[PDB]
Order: sequence, then C-alpha cells, then structure tokens
Amino acid sequence: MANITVFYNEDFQGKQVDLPPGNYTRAQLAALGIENNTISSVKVPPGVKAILYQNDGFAGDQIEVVANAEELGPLNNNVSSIRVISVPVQPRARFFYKEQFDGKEVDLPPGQYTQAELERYGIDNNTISSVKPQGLAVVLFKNDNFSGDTLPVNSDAPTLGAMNNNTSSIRIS
Ligand SMILES: [Ca+2]
Ligand SMILES: [Ca+2]
Repeated sequence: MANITVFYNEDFQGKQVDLPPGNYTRAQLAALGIENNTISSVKVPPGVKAILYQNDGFAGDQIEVVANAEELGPLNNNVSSIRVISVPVQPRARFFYKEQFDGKEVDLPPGQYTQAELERYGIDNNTISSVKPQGLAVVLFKNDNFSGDTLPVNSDAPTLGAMNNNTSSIRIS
C-alpha cells in the first residue's frame, strides 16, 4: 500500500505522480511517461526507504531517503533510475514553514543531519519555525558538524521562528 510520490516542478510544486516501490528505471517509466528532468521534489512516507539514481540504468550519484525532500539536491538536474525497499516502522518529527504550525510542512526520521543534507533534504539553510514532534524529540544545532550552541526541543512548540539561529545541524532523538 506504500508508494513514493514525486513532483514535476521544484519547491514541492508541479503535478505529482505516485510510483510503486521496487526497483525500476527508464524502462518501466517508459511505460508511464515521465522521465529525466522531472523527479524534482519527493514525498515518501515511513514504512519504506527509497534510493534514487541520477543516470538511468541505476547509475550516477545516488541518493537515499525515507521522508520528503522539498529540495532533492544538486544532482536533481537529472533523474530516471530508483530503488525502493520496504522498511520497519519508524516515528519522526514534523516541522512547519510559517510561524504558526502552517506553511510548507516537512518531516524527518530519527537520526542526524548536517548543514547540507538537512537543508536540501527537508527545507533549507534556515526558515524553520513551529515544530511538532510526531514521535521523537527534536534537537537543533547552530553550527556545522553539529558542534556549538543548541536548543533541545523536548516537547510541542507550534512556534520557534525566533530562537533557532541558522539551523546548521539537527538530531532527532
Ligand atoms: Ca527550488
Ligand atoms: Ca515559531
């Protein structure tokens, strides 16, 4: 019942398409219609972990995700091959764009992120705000390699766009 959902245009914009898990490429896609510069944004719920592949035929710099990716990454200039495999259930956290549990919503599973993936994997170098732990507590860092001042969000906070200065790294515990 799971299935990844891509977006034609960037910024989580542009008609989306639901593709079933499993491994496939330009061949299967040829059957559909989309291919190449199209898988701009992505949205993949838990229960499964996806792996993207720039060049078709499963080649080129690959990627790995299990949540949504408003801004995939630099290699987003070309996409066609992918690989998805079911995965155990894992809680996560939910962040909102505007300060008011609103605006572009993004979420990430438990783990660690830096000033590169995090931003280009859920939001960006900043503009976070209101957070809502969907299952695990969230901790923010104000420096690369998660090393410096921090703000451990041990609970609900539908408003935080006034403290986290430049979120360089995070740790969903
Ligand atoms: Ca963009
Ligand atoms: Ca806020």
